[PDB]
Amino acid sequence: ASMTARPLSELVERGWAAALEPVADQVAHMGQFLRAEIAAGRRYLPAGSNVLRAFTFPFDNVRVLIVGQDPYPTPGHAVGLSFSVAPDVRPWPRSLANIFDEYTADLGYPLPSNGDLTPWAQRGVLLLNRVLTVRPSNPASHRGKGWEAVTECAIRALAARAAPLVAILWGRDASTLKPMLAAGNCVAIESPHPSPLSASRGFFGSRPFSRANELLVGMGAEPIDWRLP
Ligand SMILES: O=c1[nH]cc(F)c(=O)[nH]1
Ligand SMILES: [Cl-]
Repeated sequence: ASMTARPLSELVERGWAAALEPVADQVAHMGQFLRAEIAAGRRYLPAGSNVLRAFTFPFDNVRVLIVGQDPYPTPGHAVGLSFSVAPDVRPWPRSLANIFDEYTADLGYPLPSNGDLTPWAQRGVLLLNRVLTVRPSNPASHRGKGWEAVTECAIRALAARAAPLVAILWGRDASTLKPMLAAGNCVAIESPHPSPLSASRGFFGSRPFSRANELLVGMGAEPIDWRLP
């Protein structure tokens, strides 16, 4: 359960545990960081058992990578899959409402029934953030505290697989992963982040879902079924 106390082989899916071996010590250090935050009287999100949740879906099955900045800052929202919320959450966070507006515009599907993105994760979409924890109410508060090396390692490992990869990089912090995607089996879509602060700079109209599927087909891979219930 605890990333200070237990190894990657217990915390994440088998392929991910091997993929993340270069950062095994760093993940334990992040567990120590979180312990120190609590000792100091600061909290973090998502819940400890969810921090590495994106790495519990199989590494070998990832076809598309979505990367945001850091988890939702409001207690009760972040679940360890970027942008997702529990199926009983309403209203939707503003960034997610914006994502879903673009989803309907791009794909023509009706608005989803809820904000649970687990179907995407179950269909080969990795829902990552550049940084995997945040202090409540304080976006970007864990920037530069050691998660970047972990998520860098994850992207490098995905990019090294003998497989096509499409990355969707939402926002500035996600965009720092672009250099690691240089190899010919990988292609990146970059746009402004879907938060209200930046969505009108190019997130709306970006059509990332249909573009990712055109890219997958062009590499000989199966497209994602993006349809949410
Ligand atoms: O960049 C992000 N913003 C909001 C989120 F919930 C998330 O996971 N990532
Ligand atoms: Cl706090």
